[PDB]
Amino acid sequence: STGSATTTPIDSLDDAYITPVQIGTPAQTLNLDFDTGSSDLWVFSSETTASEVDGQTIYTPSKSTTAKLLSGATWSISYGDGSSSSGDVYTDTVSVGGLTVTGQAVESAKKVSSSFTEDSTIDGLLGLAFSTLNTVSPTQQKTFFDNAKASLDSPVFTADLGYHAPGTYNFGFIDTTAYTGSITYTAVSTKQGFWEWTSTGYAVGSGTFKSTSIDGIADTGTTLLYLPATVVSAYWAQVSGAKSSSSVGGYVFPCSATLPSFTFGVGSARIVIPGDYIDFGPISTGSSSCFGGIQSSAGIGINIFGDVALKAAFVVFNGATTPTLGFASK
Repeated sequence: STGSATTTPIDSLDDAYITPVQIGTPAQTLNLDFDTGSSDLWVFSSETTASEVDGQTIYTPSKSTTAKLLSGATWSISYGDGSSSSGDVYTDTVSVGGLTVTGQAVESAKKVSSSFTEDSTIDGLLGLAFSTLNTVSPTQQKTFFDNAKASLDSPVFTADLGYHAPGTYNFGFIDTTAYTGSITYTAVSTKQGFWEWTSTGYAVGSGTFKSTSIDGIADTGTTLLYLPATVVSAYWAQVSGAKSSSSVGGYVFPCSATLPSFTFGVGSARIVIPGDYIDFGPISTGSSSCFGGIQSSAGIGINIFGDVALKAAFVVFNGATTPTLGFASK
């Protein structure tokens, strides 16, 4: 089997991408944030505290003839941005882009943190990291991909995120028309539960490539590119007037600037992030200070190849017995 679904930016900045997901019978379609940095499929629901729902579409398990309470199971998750959610668990039929999994754990939120409530466009998350990170207790549950894998034509999914435009998540096949050149594959460590890999270096604009190992994670659920402070300083030094602002929370730059590209290495291959992808717009409405899309990871503990990086590439998440990642230009 295969599946293919379009993923759509939630706003004009590509802050996140939503993909329609069918849950239950008859189908209830929710728009979920596919997140290769986490491993829970959780949704706003009829159980979510009413004051914490503000415009999201909810899953109502009592209206699904295939829903079953997973007795005794609870979940609770905290994300790297400080947001969180928790609740109970149903199993139900879940379909993405024509690919159907029966008995998928659907984690129904009883509580969500304010950042979720305040984002009416995201109805939940669909985790695509390794199932070892799933938070369901006392019986850990498998991700959608883990449940689907054995049925897929090939045990892979691909992320093809658009810049200010829709893109595609495919399951079970590699669309050879969706990228240019060849796909360069690179080793993955699953020891932290992430799609963790090592970039071979970077360049700023037309500058020389610096060969240096940068360990990080491929994370579709993170907006920006978070890299070591040395790398980030080297990038922003090429933008007149750019500076790190403690009050804003990162590097800002004059909105009048033209940003240089940023290149990262994948083995001997190179992925070029155009400068425009690094512009996240005014820090507040009407400001002439703009927020940068490359930020320091120093306070995180891990480097994160988020959407800024991934949307410059066609990315293969190869879930074979020994997982690997592939990157191609497009």
